[PDB]
Amino acid sequence: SLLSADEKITESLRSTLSDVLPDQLQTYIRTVLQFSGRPEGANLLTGPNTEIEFFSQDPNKNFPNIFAKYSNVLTVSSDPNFITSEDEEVKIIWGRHGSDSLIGFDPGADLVGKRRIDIFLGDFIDEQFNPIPGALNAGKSWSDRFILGDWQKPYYFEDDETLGLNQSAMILDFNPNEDVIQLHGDRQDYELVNISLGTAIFWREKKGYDLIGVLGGVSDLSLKGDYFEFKGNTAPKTVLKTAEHIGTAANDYIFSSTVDAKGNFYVGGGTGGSLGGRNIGARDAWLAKYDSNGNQRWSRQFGSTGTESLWGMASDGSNIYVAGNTTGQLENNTVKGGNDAYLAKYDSDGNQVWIKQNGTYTLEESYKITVDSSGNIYTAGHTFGSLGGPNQNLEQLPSTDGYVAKFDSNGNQLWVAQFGTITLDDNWGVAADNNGNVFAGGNTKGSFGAKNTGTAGEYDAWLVKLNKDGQTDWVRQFGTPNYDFMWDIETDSLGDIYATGWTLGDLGGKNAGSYDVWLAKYNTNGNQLWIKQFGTSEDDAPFLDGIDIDANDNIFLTGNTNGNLGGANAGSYDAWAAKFDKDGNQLWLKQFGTPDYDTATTVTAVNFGKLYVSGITEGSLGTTNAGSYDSWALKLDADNGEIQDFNSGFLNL
Ligand SMILES: [Ca+2]
Ligand SMILES: [Ca+2]
Ligand SMILES: [Ca+2]
Ligand SMILES: [Ca+2]
Ligand SMILES: [Ca+2]
Ligand SMILES: [Ca+2]
Ligand SMILES: [Ca+2]
Ligand SMILES: [Ca+2]
Ligand SMILES: [Ca+2]
Ligand SMILES: [Ca+2]
Ligand SMILES: [Ca+2]
Ligand SMILES: [Ca+2]
Ligand SMILES: [Cl-]
Ligand SMILES: [Mg+2]
Ligand SMILES: [Mg+2]
Ligand SMILES: [Mg+2]
Repeated sequence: SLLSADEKITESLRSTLSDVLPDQLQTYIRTVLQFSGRPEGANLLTGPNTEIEFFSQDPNKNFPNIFAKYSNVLTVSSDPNFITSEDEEVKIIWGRHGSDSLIGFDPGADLVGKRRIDIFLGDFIDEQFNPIPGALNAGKSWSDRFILGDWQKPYYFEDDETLGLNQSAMILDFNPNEDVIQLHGDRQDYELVNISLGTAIFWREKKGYDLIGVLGGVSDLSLKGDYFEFKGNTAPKTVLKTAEHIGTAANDYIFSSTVDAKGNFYVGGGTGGSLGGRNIGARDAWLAKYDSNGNQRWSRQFGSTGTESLWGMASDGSNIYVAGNTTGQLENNTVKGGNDAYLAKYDSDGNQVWIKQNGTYTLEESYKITVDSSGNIYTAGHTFGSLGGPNQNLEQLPSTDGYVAKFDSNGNQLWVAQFGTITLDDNWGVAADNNGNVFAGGNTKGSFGAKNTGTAGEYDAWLVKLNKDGQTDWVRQFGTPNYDFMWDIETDSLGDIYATGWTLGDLGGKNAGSYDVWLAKYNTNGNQLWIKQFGTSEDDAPFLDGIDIDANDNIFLTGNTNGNLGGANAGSYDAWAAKFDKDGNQLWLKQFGTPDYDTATTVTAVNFGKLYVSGITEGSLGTTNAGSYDSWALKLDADNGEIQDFNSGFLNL
């Protein structure tokens, strides 16, 4: 019975949120909500006001650690929630800028009897809480999609004789004029109820009710509004049966790929399921090997009871080096505090050779890896601590510096370099040349290699060249007064460095609309050679492992678009890929996907062989979707981007 729903919902949410969230974080979040135009959630956090320990060296009090533990804070890009993991009862999922596809509940995880509240902020952008008059993006917002169910099941659904208050979403900034709430089934499956907090969305069990989500600060909605998207009960019809499909009932992601000297193709990423092995807990890292004819040779899965992913992989020709982050303690390792980075080595037969976990007392992220021609390995990432040297911002607001770490083939650390500004510097790229140097790239809110022309700390792209000993040879910075965002970098055979990303401004040319793609080239002496910019009127961007360069110095880019970039858009975002020559001429541009959300995440070219583009989807790409996100790999003709079947006349003279 919906009688006294208002009181029961408030008491249940308040009880769970105030039990789970540390008082430090409750204090911080109350201040955020009060500063914004959506204060409804603040009364649900009843812990005492507590000093926020922004710079504590105790990993249990360090506030970046605490905030990261209970949050998925995404990027300025239009993001899928590429970091979601079932490792806490309560999560704050924060999209920031861009048209974000926000999910927090894994329908394939065993969550029976578990308290689960996901607090969603679709935008709540930096400009709102760092108010600077005239900031280019002040007052801007985007269409965010809040995923509260899909074709398979409603999310947060306990299906018992209670009101189902133990699991629920709580969306705090839903704007019915722009955002979308995605739901399982059809409108007859739901009843909306006006409550003090706003709106309660109940699933009708036809004998009872179950709370799916609360919408703070919005009332008098209609289930007939176009801001609700209903997904039915049947899996999407399959397209692109030429693709290799990888998926479980849980969220499965390919985030990276590589090839070895024999032409075997590797992919890897994170999974909430049992993909390469039995799930250890929450998200695990995984990888898999295919021969050049498309037959899978093996799959492996590793990690901890906490959360980890493979974010990057690279080969020395035979072995497969993999890098990422963990919230736990990996095998034969010790935790440094909070989240750490790791590097691991797999041999060609799938044997895990070693794992090296490292970091500081506070938050590390690591998304990138490269292997040089001598077989040494470099990882890159960012840290709130003092990993390669003192953080630029020590205790007097905490922020990241970039780092690069160099290892030998046995995992011995040869050096670690750390660099940046007093404010945010994130790494999104690492690449060795053939002469002992290594490049790194990423984003900064500051003036690292140049004066930032943004008036409100908007991101610029940066590049650093390090020598064989980890000393900087130069720092470069480029951008517009708006946000410019780098995703990946790579070198060519001459040692020149290329970077790819997106921009909201006019970086290489006039912006066609929304996000556009760019490709920039610098020479080894730090001279900017050119920047190409291209796109549609809609949202176009590379994503994650967005560039690769083959032995002919052809450049390949990949990412997502919700426009008609390479062809007619199939629906939502699609994947795209493109090929360039070393002088920036675009050789071809292709687009592919399903009617549902798709994005490429990685591209690897085989020298004189096939091109592989891989990624993730909410649709049925390759075969029927098994649950939430599945992943895919496409084998392309590198000369024209045409898709080949993934699985594949002699004269005696
Ligand atoms: Ca975003
Ligand atoms: Ca957003
Ligand atoms: Ca929004
Ligand atoms: Ca529920
Ligand atoms: Ca795990
Ligand atoms: Ca750490
Ligand atoms: Ca910094
Ligand atoms: Ca900029
Ligand atoms: Ca565009
Ligand atoms: Ca790459
Ligand atoms: Ca699509
Ligand atoms: Ca799946
Ligand atoms: Cl970001
Ligand atoms: Mg019920
Ligand atoms: Mg098969
Ligand atoms: Mg390569």
